[PDB]
Amino acid sequence: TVTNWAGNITYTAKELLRPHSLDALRALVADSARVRVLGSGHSFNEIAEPGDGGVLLSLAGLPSVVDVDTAARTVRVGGGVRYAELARVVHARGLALPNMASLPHISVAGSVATGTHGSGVGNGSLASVVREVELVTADGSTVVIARGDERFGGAVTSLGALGVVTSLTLDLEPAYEMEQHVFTELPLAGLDPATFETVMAAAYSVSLFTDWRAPGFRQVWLKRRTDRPLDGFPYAAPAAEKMHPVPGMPAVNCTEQFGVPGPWHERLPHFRAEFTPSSGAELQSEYLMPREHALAALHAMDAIRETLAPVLQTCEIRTVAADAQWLSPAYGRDTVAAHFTWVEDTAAVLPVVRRLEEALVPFAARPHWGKVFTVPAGELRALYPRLADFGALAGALDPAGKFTNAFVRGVLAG
Ligand SMILES: *Cc1cc2c(cc1C)nc1c(=O)[nH]c(=O)nc-1n2C[C@H](O)[C@H](O)[C@H](O)COP(=O)(O)OP(=O)(O)OC[C@H]1O[C@@H](n2cnc3c(N)ncnc32)[C@H](O)[C@@H]1O
Ligand SMILES: OC[C@@H](O)[C@H](O)[C@@H](O)CO
Ligand SMILES: [Cl-]
Repeated sequence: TVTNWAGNITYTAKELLRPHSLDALRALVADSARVRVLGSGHSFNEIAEPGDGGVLLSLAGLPSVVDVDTAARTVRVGGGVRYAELARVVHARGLALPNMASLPHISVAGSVATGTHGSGVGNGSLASVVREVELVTADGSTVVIARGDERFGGAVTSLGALGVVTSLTLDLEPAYEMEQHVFTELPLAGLDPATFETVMAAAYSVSLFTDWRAPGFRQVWLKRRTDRPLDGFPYAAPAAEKMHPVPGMPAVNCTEQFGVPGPWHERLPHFRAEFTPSSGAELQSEYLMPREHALAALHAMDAIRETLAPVLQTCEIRTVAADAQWLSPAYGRDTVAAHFTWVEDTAAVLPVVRRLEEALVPFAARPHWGKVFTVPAGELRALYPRLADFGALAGALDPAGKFTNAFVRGVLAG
């Protein structure tokens, strides 16, 4: 029996395949009628489900390649490699990524497939650093698509619906140091658009957290580059203690605070690489909207906070720079993201998700493809200007829909 990380999704397991060579992988794909790839299982819905008849394919049995070209400042990484390993290797060569997700133990291919991002107003999504993807397509042939190709905008954030991504090449920068400064009790009252932008721009990456109980925000996390200036932060009080994003959880699990300098890859995530949970008692949703709607969205959430709070562990507010990828929730517009880590109870949570989606409809809110959402397919298709172009690319590379399951079919058709 195969489950996702949160344990709310159990897959229909005809067979799980774990090839040990590319030769074996190509033959298995060509010989199978329906395939979905399983990454690290950090999605919260049926996106990785093959359905009956279909095969679930993992890259865990392949050599986990991490090939840093220091001259070119690039790294070539296998489809199943996770960020924690990637980051350690690139750091040891004196290089770095521009951003990371909250927890590093997640597959690179699976991360970019759904629109994974961190925070920072000038920082693009995790997909934005990819310069090339290598795909094993439905007939077992390899197709390489790189920045500049007409098809590239559909090739990185692809919901795994084009084929098996066996390697990706990423752009790198020189290694840098960071400090993390946490603050408590930022009011929502009197926050204007200018002060909101000032707060979110106050360091390289900034997150707000709240429990939607007492008015305002519980915490502000500033992740600052030591090679950039830090101005006084008058808007909230400095934390007296080490904090966890989720009130009442162990702060030992989190990356170092109190402004202590350390390497990028030990400061961008919220959770220490030593923290290796094999499952989590949580559900997640996130909605990504035009940045200009930030204050209006925050006030809509505040007005229904009594509905949100009872089923909420924590809510995180972030920013993302406009993305070139057609299916990125951050496609074509500078973005504000509102993330919800819920309690595990699906029956209690879904009615609240529906209400939240009702409150965010005037703000063109796109849900994160890897998280829980109930936005109807027709509505969903309308939120993505280039969704049609992705549909044509899938039909071209996979005309029999080998890599389409119920989730992808519903999205495209559906
Ligand atoms: C669990 C979790 C999730 C998470 C997070 C922290 C935790 C503990 N922090 C996030 C953050 O800070 N920002 C963000 O935007 N998202 C964050 N998430 C979500 C997570 O990154 C995503 O849901 C991500 O897609 C999970 O990837 P993973 O690889 O674990 O998931 P999967 O269900 O098995 O696969 C997801 C999709 O990708 C396709 N896939 C995977 N590998 C391939 C390859 N090699 N080739 C083609 N497609 C691939 C799957 O088929 C599926 O569609
Ligand atoms: O996108 C997921 C979020 O970043 C969570 O990890 C919160 O930080 C805490 O639940
Ligand atoms: Cl307030």
